[PDB]
Amino acid sequence: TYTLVWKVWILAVTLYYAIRIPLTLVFPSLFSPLLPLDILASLALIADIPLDLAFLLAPSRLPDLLAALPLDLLVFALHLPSPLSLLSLVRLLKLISVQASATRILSYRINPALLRLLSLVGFILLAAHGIACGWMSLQPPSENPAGTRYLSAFYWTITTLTTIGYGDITPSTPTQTVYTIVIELLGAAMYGLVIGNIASLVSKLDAAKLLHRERVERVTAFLSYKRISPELQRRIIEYFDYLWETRRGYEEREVLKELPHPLRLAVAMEIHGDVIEKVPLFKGAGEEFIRDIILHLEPVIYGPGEYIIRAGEMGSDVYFINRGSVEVLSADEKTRYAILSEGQFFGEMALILRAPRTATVRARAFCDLYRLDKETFDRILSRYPEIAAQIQELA
Amino acid sequence: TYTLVWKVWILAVTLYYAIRIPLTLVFPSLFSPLLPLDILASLALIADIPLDLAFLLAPSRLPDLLAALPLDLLVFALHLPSPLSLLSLVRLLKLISVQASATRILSYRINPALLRLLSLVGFILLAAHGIACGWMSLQPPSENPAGTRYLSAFYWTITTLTTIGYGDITPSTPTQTVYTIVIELLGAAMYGLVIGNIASLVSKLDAAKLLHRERVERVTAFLSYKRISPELQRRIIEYFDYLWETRRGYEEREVLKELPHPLRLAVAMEIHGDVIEKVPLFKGAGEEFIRDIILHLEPVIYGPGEYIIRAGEMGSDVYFINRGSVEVLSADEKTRYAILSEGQFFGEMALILRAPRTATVRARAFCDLYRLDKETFDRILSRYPEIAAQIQELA
Amino acid sequence: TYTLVWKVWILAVTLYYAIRIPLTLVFPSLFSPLLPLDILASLALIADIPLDLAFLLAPSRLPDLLAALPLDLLVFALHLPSPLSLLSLVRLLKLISVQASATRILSYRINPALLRLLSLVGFILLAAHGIACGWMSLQPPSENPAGTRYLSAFYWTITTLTTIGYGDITPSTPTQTVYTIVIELLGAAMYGLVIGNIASLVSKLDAAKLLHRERVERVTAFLSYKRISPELQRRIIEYFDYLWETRRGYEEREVLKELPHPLRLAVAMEIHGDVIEKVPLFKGAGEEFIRDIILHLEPVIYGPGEYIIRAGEMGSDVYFINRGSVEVLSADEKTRYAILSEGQFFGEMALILRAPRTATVRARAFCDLYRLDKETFDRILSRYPEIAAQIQELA
Amino acid sequence: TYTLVWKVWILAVTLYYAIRIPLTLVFPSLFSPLLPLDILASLALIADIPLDLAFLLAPSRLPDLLAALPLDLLVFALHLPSPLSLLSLVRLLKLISVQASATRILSYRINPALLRLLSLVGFILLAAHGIACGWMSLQPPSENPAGTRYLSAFYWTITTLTTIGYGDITPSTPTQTVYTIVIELLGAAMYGLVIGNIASLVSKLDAAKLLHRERVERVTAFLSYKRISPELQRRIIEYFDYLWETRRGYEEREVLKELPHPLRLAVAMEIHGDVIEKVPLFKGAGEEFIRDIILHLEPVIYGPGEYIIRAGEMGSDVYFINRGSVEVLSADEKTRYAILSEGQFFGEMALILRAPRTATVRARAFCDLYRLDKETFDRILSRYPEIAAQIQELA
Ligand SMILES: Nc1ncnc2c1ncn2[C@@H]1O[C@@H]2COP(=O)(O)O[C@H]2[C@H]1O
Ligand SMILES: Nc1ncnc2c1ncn2[C@@H]1O[C@@H]2COP(=O)(O)O[C@H]2[C@H]1O
Ligand SMILES: Nc1ncnc2c1ncn2[C@@H]1O[C@@H]2COP(=O)(O)O[C@H]2[C@H]1O
Ligand SMILES: Nc1ncnc2c1ncn2[C@@H]1O[C@@H]2COP(=O)(O)O[C@H]2[C@H]1O
Repeated sequence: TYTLVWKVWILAVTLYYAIRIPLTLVFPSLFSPLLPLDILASLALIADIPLDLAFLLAPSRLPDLLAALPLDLLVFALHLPSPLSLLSLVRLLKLISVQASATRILSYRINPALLRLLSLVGFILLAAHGIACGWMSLQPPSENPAGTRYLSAFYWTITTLTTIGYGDITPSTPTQTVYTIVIELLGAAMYGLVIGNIASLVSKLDAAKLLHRERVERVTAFLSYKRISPELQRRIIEYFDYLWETRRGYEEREVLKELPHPLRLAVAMEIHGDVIEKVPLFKGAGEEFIRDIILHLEPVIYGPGEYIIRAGEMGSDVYFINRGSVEVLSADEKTRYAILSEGQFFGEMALILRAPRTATVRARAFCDLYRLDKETFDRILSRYPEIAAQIQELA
Repeated sequence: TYTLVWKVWILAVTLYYAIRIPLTLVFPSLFSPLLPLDILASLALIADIPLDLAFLLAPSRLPDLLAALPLDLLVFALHLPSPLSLLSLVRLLKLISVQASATRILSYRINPALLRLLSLVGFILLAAHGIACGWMSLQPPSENPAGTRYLSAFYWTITTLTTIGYGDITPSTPTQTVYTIVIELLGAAMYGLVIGNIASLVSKLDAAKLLHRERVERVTAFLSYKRISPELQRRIIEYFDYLWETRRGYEEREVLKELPHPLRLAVAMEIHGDVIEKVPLFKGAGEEFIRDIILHLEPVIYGPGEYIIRAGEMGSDVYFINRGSVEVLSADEKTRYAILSEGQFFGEMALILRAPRTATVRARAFCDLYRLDKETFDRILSRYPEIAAQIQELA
Repeated sequence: TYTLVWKVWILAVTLYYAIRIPLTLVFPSLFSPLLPLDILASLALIADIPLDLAFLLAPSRLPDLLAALPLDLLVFALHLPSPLSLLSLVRLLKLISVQASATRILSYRINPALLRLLSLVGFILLAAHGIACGWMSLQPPSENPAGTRYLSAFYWTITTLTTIGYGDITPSTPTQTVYTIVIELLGAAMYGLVIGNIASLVSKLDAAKLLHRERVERVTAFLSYKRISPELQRRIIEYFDYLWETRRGYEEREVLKELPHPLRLAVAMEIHGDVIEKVPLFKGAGEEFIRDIILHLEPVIYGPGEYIIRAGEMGSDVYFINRGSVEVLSADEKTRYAILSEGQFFGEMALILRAPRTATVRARAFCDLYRLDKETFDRILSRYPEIAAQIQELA
Repeated sequence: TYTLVWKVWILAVTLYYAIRIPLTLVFPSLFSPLLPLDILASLALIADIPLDLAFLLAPSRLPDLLAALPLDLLVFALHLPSPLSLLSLVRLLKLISVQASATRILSYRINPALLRLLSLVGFILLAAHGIACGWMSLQPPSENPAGTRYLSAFYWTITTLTTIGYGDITPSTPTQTVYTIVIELLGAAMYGLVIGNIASLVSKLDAAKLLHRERVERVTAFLSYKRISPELQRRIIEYFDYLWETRRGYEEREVLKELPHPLRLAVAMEIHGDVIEKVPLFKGAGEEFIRDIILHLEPVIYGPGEYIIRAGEMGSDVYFINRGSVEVLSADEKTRYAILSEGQFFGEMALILRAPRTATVRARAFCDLYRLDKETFDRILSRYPEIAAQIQELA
């Protein structure tokens, strides 16, 4: 964590130069009662490229050593004229490296479209400070206090970069006019960048909700063209509502394919944990049979009142309840045998042989259950002859 | 619905404080002939966190009880000085909860990109009121009527937040200059948010139309490279036109997979309702045979004049007409036997055996019909031996 | 086409009212030497809801009959005061219907994102005219000419709706201040709409190019991680370049699935037209064999210098050249047997039996050829016993 | 490269006319000491449509010959009045062709969304020059120097097109007011275009990162609903972190399908180069067996500590290590037999027969290995009987 606390320190130094240099270029009466601080900052900025190396002349390393040799403490100490001392701003090249560090250490828990906006706003304010100092530099010599004429310059630059333009402070000289033109263009560019960043950030703020909305609209639009009843359309709408309320509309089978096989098996083993550990025919088997079965359970959701099994039909599947309730009724739907809930299973008689069903099965709410076929079971039983022999015994 | 009519009430109270507090901070002559109303609002705002609980110190519950204890009726009653009475605006924190409620009760029948825009516009106007009151507060003491100087302040704040900047009202004091700078930045930020929200809302307004347009452009671009006739390109274009006119370009097979199996079966059973309930060989069968067949019918669209069956060839399919018309012609296309329309079927002789066809079949318009193979029929007939035996009898 | 020439007429009438009404409300000296025109327009606007019916009280029909009864010719003829004659602008509701017509008759050959922008710009200019008339109405009575004070009003409204705000024309009265505030908000909203529409239009202007660029970047990014030679990366890059130059990067197999089966068969029959009509073993067969084969040819592209067939190996495929050239070399690549070009084929000996190859085959440029397997050929030959018998004879 | 150096020359000529023509229309005292240059430019611009032809009256060729005949050197030489000499700007139509060339020669190594922005900025500055000259033309006759009144005009046009509007330079005449209105509209349009282009460019700057972020958020959102342990969620998160760090989240199987078969085979042969060239049972085989095997190896990633093979189970696969390390332990995980690293393989005994495993295999870090089944091996061995016979010998 020492790296983190030293990066904050070098940031606090490059934002010390980024506020002191342009403001010293305008007021030379400074730089005397801040020399103990700029010596310290120069030391703490020159003894940082070794440490970075312990982690030359490269396309992404030139700023770090260009912003480290003391161009300052020389132009201010020797009192160089105006055109040649303006290279004292080479220390601000360190800001590039600072940004390049902050865009890769903090980019784990922050939206990449918001960190860019925060960096842009910080750069805009830090450039507005320099623009205010520049505007204040090329003004007629006056006797006003330093803070009043800094306030006027900052007011002018803020009213120019936001494209408001009150007009109470205007150029009065060719040089001021050229400066105003160039920084009018700069302000337009910066405001355009801000608007574009905000538009990008807002445009991608509700993705799952809009995807679910449009895939419901598409289904309803196609479904009305085929002239299907209002009742069944209402059932479909309420199913989509339940899907959005529970799992935000994500499809289980397309979600559980971005995982590699061992993680997918671990997830499946923690989901279908206890359910298959109590099935009367799978007992006596090893862990490889169970692990083979668990990967072939297929999910399906049944709404309220829907039929799962009809009494009399052949049937070949077996169902495991996960997150719902189920009722068992006779062939006439008049006598209720029992009620099954999470963790239990029904239909285990179909795997043994293809005898017709013996009772009717009705969903009481949204069931969210898993099912296993018979051909899949036969294929994955043809490899474990001892188990298949035992099943033949029970048959 | 009582919850809905009480949420509107608490909204009408938090927009009563949001208009009365900043305007009372400027004009102290108020708060005497509005005390019966603010007592009532304070009661109706303190007796709302129990009811919310009947539905503490949580990250999303702190505003509700911070905006409920009467910081008002104390600063105004005891006449606290300017810097310390400004915490009377804690009641405006209730606006967060109000927004958080309106974004989850009304988010069922409203585009999520439009509710955010409406909330943003409401917040912008409600903040412009407060900014106008703030600007009017730090002005020199004058004798003008209260409404004229409220009109001037509102005019200034509206001409600043829209980034127009006429310039007839400008700062004339350091404090006014600092206030103007900060709210120039606020106005730029708000206008950027508005533009970004509008851009996001507009960018996603024609999705199906643009998707259809680009998937037609891609087909034509690829299709010209292979040097294919203008006639067949015109046929493809008119097919895509018909598809867009009828079902907005949605593909039937990719649409009918977002449904679970029972809903998909219900949809198919209501689509292919009567058609298979009159087929001469499927009669005598149960409901499971029909329900098995219905899930294996495959859609296909035939344009005008196209050939569906050629006289003499082997053939193995059977076709059910859904939304079109069909004509039956002899081997020489000279004598018209009959005309079939919606609900009827042809080609049933191919399922029994592989004898060559007996007549030619021509589409009269866009047919939009369903078809069943023979290998699929054989696979799904190998499980119902009684039916297969009867088919063997008819063969 | 008479409908098209009459819709233009009703557009020219609703843009006659949309320019005459607000300008007459300000200058009452008009409406005398334009009565023969507004009578004609009223007739041509009342005798248009029957014709629309030949193509009441509906949610999308109320404007058509609200904008048809003569509220005009009554307020101007009886000289109604200012607050009550302002309902003369009900005729501008016809603009909604006009827009609703122009958005569905011209929406076939125009980008839907550009028609909306053109409509928005037209509405903005037509509203700016009315705003200028409104501003000119509530001004002090002056003696200036009508065109000079219309020019000043139009200048003010254009400098307000574009958010420029020069400030040389400003309010000077409470009513003018309220008007200015409301239309400052209107101008901000309109400029936001314009910017959002332009952003949407520009954001979707190069789709295929960006898709190809990103799918090349993804391939190269993954391909460098596996540490694969610069030569083969250059070959992949030049293959993608050739694909983009010829068919804009579109994949043949994913393109040729948006067509229904008869159109897909027609496309395939026009592509592989002559090639299979000269193959020595397929001769003597009917049209159904050819039509069955044509649907199972699979495309593949070979770059320059690549090997297609190695002398000595078993091999099972047959290749048809479509858009390239091929050379045939001996086992030592020293003696060049022959050169094949578009329309010819090689490898036909593999279908008869699985004898080893007899010569080497090299691509001379990007070949763009089609291939047929052997198992597919065997499956689709097992249904036509006469042909399979003849092949057995040649074997 | 001569074409490249001549296109730069014609660009430097069309940006010579684009700066000289409007500035000469205002100051007639020019055009005498620049005739040797405009004669040269006219020659170098008329002798460029033959060379373009060596690479008429076409929809995309009309500018090239409209901007080549000397409308200049005639209006300036004969001193034509103001309304008729304004067609001297036909030479600026050459800018269209120049842009149309620069958008297709430099569009290989530049983002298409950035070249458009650079072209737009260049056009905006070049139009601002002309707008400044136009504004300076219709001003009262003054005695000021030419550069001061060019500076004022450029200042006015820049403060108008950026929508700032200081207001210190304003119209003072009907013609100036009309000019100001039209170019206020132009400036609003240009600023809207700039903002839209910037928004489009920024909106698509982090695609892979956002895709990875959202596909991790979807997995975690679905994964919490099933109530799965924090440990396994942490394992999934760290797996996704490793995937992003190594290959930017790209899936190997969906990446390696955009290549044609020969390039895919070349890539696979360079990846699995040495590994299969040392396998004890595959030795003695030819190149076609290896080339057949290499296309059926399937990738899989194992995290640290995960189990790859359990001692005692049947097993049927064989694994090749690519970019990781593996340890071999006994049945009790107490004695470490050996350590395998990149280039080696384990599990080769399962292909010979289905005997149970003999040792446990544990990942030490993220392994990134390839695996081969047994049924696939059996299918692709049933075609090479000599190899299958040798395997039967070793079995
Ligand atoms: N009395 C009962 N209590 C609970 N479940 C039952 C009862 N009778 C039948 N079932 C279940 O209902 C199923 C319907 O027929 P199956 O042959 O699929 O197997 C049956 C059992 O799983
Ligand atoms: N006279 C007829 N009227 C209606 N349909 C017919 C007639 N003759 C043949 N068909 C249908 O046309 C089909 C063409 O040959 P099939 O063997 O497919 O079965 C035939 C019947 O379905
Ligand atoms: N002399 C030749 N001229 C043209 N093509 C040939 C010649 N010899 C062989 N081929 C083709 O090259 C193929 C290579 O071996 P096949 O058995 O696939 O069948 C061969 C023919 O199609
Ligand atoms: N002593 C050993 N050193 C290295 N690898 C081994 C050793 N013993 C077994 N293995 C490998 O571990 C595998 C586990 O059982 P298999 O039958 O798959 O084949 C085995 C060999 O590939």
